[PDB]
Amino acid sequence: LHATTIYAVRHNGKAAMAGDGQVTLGQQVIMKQTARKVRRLYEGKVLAGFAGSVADAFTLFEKFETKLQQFSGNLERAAVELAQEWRGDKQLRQLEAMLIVMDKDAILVVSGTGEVIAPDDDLIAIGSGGNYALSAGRALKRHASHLSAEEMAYESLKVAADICVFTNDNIVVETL
Amino acid sequence: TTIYAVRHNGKAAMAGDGQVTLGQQVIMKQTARKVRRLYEGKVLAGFAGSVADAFTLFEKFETKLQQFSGNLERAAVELAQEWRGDKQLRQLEAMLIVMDKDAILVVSGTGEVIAPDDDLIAIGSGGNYALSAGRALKRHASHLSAEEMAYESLKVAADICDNIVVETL
Amino acid sequence: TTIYAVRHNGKAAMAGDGQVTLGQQVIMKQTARKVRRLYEGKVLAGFAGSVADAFTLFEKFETKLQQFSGNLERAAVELAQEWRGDKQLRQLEAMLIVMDKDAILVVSGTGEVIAPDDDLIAIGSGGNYALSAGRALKRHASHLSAEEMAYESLKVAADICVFTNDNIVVETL
Repeated sequence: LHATTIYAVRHNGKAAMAGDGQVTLGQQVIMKQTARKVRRLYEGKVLAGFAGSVADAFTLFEKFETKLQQFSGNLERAAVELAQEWRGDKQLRQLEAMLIVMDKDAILVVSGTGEVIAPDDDLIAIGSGGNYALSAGRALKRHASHLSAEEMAYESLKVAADICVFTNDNIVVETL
Repeated sequence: TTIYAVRHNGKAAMAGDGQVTLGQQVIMKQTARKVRRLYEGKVLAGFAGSVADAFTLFEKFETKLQQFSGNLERAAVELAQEWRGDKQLRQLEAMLIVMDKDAILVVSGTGEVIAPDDDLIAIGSGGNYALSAGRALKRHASHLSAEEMAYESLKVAADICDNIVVETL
Repeated sequence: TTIYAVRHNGKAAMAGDGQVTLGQQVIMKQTARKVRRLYEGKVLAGFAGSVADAFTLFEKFETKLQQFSGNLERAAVELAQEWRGDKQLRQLEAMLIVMDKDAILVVSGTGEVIAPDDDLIAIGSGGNYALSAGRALKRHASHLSAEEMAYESLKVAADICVFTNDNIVVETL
């Protein structure tokens, strides 16, 4: 199962999170080409991304939004509380997929092992072509800083689309 | 077996290979295999796997529809959660189509809920062939009805991979 | 790649995608051309195999077309026996679709020359996807030309098959 590719980056006082739309089951059959797995939370102030199952993304998004309300949009505090509740859930603890959360000032990666990580260079990618978009993003962040955060999000996913068969160019960028 | 569903021009239809069954009315009725009406006849569901697992998933999805007041997406997500969490059901590779007057969704044991791009999906052995025929008809033969698209798509899939029953919602 | 040939209303067309992955899932070519016109644009040829072996088969079939001066059936038969005969081309299991004004033929390295049933034939991974869309268009959208049918049939296959892209080249007769 491949449920789209998501790339997040904070750059030049702005924040963007983009994703393609290809959903592929197995190794050969495409089921959707215009999916949108990027979800806005907390009155449009928080962008969250999960390239896993819809059943798991629904439980995690509902619990992260719940924790965001408890701590009044505190991204860091709500992420570490969701992480231990993630690890506490014995159905969600088996999940190897990671969860990206970000507001205006921070990007965080949340794991089922309870780990909360701020990624190096303020960018991270998930999904089938995530490691490809992550590589393009590190290059653009270091050698093409003239691009905006939104341009970096689209261009890195565009590179992943031209290389990965499980990633298309139906890219939608969400900006805070 | 193959199952095809499509929403087109305010009408919904789901088709599959046919059979003659006796129901509560004890009168011969030509139905579609592994295709059942649920939620007081307001939704149509189809499963490509076993007939026993089909009715197992049909009963679970109807209770979910009753829990969440007929919200197709909410009940589909909850069914996918209970699907991936069941011992015997999560091993199944066959997918389930759920469909009402407003949307079509495909639920899988992996925990996924997919809304097809153009209100059009097919499952089963010749599913991708009927999907290819349906996508061509949806774009170039939009004059056909939802029931006609269902019958014609399954006919093309049979010619490559006659007793076709189409259920109109 | 995925090649799709269609004869419709006295017109002939052949379409092919251009994605090349070389056995992995990494795309290194997106605009490959595996559908060429031979015999001064009188016949169309499509190879589903490698880009280099396609050039060898296109040239050999081009020569056989000259030596028989346009007889597709004889040129394809003599190509199949020369294909099966040569040491380095005999093991290629990818098929070659050749097509002139009147007929479609499928040449194989086994020495076999197949005359397909209907005027619709496809080869490659997403061949059955384009064939499914082709029979749908040929039955409910016959107003489309053979060129439009070839492109639209491959477009449907590109959106469903992972290893078939939408960079489609279409050649007509």
